[PDB]
Amino acid sequence: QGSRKRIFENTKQFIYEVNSITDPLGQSYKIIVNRWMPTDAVYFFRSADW
Amino acid sequence: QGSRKRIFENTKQFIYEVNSITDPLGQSYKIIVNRWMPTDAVYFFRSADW
Repeated sequence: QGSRKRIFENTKQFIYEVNSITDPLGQSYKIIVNRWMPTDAVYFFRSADW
Repeated sequence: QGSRKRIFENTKQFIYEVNSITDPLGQSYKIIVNRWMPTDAVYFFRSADW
């Protein structure tokens, strides 16, 4: 809970804390869950490369 | 106290921290207490579906 690398955020009208795991190298990874996933794997991507 | 998924917030003129339990799946649940409740149950809803 302390290793969070606070980088930035801008919503300006709600204190909405998003669940996002961090990386030691200085990366911010969002987390998404979908029932249509195969349940036997975990995927990473960029949301624009696909 | 660390599992809070900081998503967003916007009041812009007061640092008002709201009591809101979080969910591992990435959900934000507000908390409300009313004396007129039956005292023997706990309700969930969407505030628009009713």
